[PDB]
Amino acid sequence: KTSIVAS
Repeated sequence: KTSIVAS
């Protein structure tokens, strides 16, 4: 699965 970026 794809990482979630920092927001």
